[PDB]
Amino acid sequence: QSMEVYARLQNIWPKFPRWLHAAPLALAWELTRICLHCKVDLEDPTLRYDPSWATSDMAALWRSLTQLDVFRGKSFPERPSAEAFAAALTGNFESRGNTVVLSASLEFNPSKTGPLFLLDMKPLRFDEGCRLTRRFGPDRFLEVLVPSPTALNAPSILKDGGAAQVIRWLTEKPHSLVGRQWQAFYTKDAGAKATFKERVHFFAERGHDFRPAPLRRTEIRVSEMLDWLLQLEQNEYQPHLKLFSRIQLGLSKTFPTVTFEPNQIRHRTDDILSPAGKIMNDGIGRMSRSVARKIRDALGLSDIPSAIQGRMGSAKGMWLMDVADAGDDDWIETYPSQRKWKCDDADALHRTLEIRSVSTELKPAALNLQFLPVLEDRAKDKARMRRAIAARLMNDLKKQFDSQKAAVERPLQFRQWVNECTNSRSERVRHGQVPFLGGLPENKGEVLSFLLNSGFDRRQKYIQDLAFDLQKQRCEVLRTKLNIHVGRSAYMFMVVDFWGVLEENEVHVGFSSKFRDDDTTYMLLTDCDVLVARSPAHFPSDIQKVRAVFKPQLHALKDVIVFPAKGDIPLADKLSGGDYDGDMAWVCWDPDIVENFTNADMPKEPDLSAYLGKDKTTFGELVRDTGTGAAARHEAVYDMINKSFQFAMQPNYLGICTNYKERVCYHNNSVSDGVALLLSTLVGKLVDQSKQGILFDAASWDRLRRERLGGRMSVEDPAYKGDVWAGAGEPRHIVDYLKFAVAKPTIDRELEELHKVMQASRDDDAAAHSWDPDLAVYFENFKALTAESRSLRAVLEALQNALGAVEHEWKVLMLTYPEKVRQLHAKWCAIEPAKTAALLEQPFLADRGTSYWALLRASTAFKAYYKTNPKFVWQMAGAQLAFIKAQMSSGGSDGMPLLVTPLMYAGLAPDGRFVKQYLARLEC
Repeated sequence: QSMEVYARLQNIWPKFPRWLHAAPLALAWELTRICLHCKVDLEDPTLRYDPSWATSDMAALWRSLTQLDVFRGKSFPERPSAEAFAAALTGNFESRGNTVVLSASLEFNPSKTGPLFLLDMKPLRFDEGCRLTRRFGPDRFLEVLVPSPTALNAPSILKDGGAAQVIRWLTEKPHSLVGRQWQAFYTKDAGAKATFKERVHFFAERGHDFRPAPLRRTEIRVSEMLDWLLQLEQNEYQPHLKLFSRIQLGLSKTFPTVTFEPNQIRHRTDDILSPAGKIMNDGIGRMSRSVARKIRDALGLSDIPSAIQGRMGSAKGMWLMDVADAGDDDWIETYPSQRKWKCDDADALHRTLEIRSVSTELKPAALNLQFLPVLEDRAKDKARMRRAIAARLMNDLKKQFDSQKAAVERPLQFRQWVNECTNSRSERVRHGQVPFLGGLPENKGEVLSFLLNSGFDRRQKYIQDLAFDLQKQRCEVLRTKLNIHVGRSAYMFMVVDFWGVLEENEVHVGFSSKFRDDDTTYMLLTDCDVLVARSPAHFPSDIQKVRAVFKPQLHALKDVIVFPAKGDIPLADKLSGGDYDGDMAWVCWDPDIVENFTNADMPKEPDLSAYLGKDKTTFGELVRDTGTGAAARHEAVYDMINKSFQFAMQPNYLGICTNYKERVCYHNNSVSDGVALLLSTLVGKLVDQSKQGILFDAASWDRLRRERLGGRMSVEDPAYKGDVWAGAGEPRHIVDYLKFAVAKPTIDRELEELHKVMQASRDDDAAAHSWDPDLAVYFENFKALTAESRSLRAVLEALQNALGAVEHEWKVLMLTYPEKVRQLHAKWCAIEPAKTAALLEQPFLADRGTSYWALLRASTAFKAYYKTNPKFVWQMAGAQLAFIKAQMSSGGSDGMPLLVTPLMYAGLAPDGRFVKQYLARLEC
């Protein structure tokens, strides 16, 4: 509708040749991927169809195929998972709760009658299912990441002609792909530098397989889908954009838990009201004890959660355990603030609890920098608070280094430390073992435990090396983000108190178990003040002090925080406009912080009405534009999609006014002047921009700053937006101080104290050397063999020349990193040898990686490139040096060699109880 665009927007999506029409979608999609990966044109027939395809494992279909030689080629692409692809033909797209996705990804192109957008079809991926995909079949949905067409900028034709035919292209008709008609329904914010994207959800309305009609695969429009989900005749009263936003409830990624009976769902008509006006339980309502037992059962938690975040048809938010239920019937209640459209809750998938997230066990959280200036403002003593905060930074940091340098002195304990600092557990479960990247584990802290399990020390330069990398990389996190750890703080779910036990400024926090703070332990909080705060805190009052009081009534509500239902304003609200619908709280009970805090009073949101303008046009006025009947209802849906998209794709000002605030407050060295309450208010209203259909745009933004602020022009980036310190004097600003003056120096200092220390080795005995005589014991033995040789001799010499060329390969390969590491591993694993040439290789062993040659390969590798390329041999052979180092450091009769298989090994962990008691005996 320009036209520039058209013709552009061609041919963005590839077509569908008659040889692929046979079905199914699975191979059709993955074959489309192969063809454009291999840059083969799909409009070359001379091709056919194979029934074996309907059965196999892509590599099977991918080895067809290829043959053909022009499919040689190449190989790849990334390829879908084992459980996924088989389900993509014969498992109907689903494993228990995890659906199979179709996901494409769009980035810009330049010219024309050229595309404009470049497709990237990711392979079939398992994700969790939502309600629509569960209802209509996961095969009928597509999600693409699309660049926003109002993100300036881009290549020039983009927005040279600002407009927006782009959006009209996405919404108006379908998009023909792999035989199907995909029609857009929802558009959301994305869940040197590249550009920002919009996630767009298409629903396949028809295609090559399809058949009518009300009252597989049937024909079925986006208009009927939403009519199912939303139930449209009973919801005309809604503003269409607000009804559009509600789509997000049917798309939310959730685990299905229980379907209730209509009686067992207790739809409350009123919210609990202020003693009085203000709802005191926004989004939160009780579930039964049994549903909570059930939710554990269903998902498999190691314990019943006291609270849950789900979805329940039209309902959304938090359910907590009713403590006053003792009994054995399942029930759940719902409240108005929960229920987001009028749902009759008829069919089963509107009656079923879909679980988003559970109450799980707290971890120490610390203090994000966003809260820093707020705290400084509400500090009693600002200097002492500065000194309070910085001190805690350096001590946790001292604490984690001294703990780690002491551990390193003793294998058992150095192993024990690594295990207490990360987790490959959820990765191990995944791949059935310790996933391995060439010759060594993927995760570094897994790499250490294996090389220590195999009997290595701080005699080995590589082991020293990795110990340093681990802690350094966790330092990096801290020097950028200022995630300043606070031993006495957690992130908790807010819950409200339905039983009237806590008073206006009283909260209840109990743990599900022993909370560790370094010195001391906790299992609840009583008779002590606590700071509560929802991220982000923008007002001085968005951080609130309250008294942590325990009530044994609520003993059973664990790992959450209970706010009162009493007084005028619910606490959740006081914390940056919160409510209880998933929102979590920064709960700090550190005395040194809390007691220097003094409460501020809730501001009044200033009159910003001339800039904030809700488009309240309803879904019923949109139908009335079509004249009556179901038809007028059918097109209204497409009116609304089309119009909601033009809104959805406007620039997210939320993030731009928040940036401006972070700059205007930093310069103005205030969070508590008048221009800060004006922005704080504004960024408040804009978090709801989506679901309120608010009109706030380039015009209003300029208009505002003209009339009420500075200061249109680029306000400066703050100093802490760099690495090293910019200006004149040791820093004044709290955040600059904390970054440049404290964190940087504290870290660099302690990084060095154990790079001192490496590095001291020379031959004092002590210290670290890549060289280890044990690790070349296969090499030397075979080198005098081979003296004395004949053609053995031929064996060794070509191995050594081979290895050379492989390390040469590493040199370049200095284009994805593990890929490179693998590419050149297989070239490493390719080095292959009357008489012992029958033995060493041992091809009754299925895979070259548990043979004796492999040792010799690696022990020889080591001597030649330990100089030199220590790394190169560890990333290829590391597990083969492990055999060696395990065999040789063993004497025999003082322990034999116990070989644990990958699964059994990934099933074992270091035994803290044993390490504590076994040192207790070594230090007699």
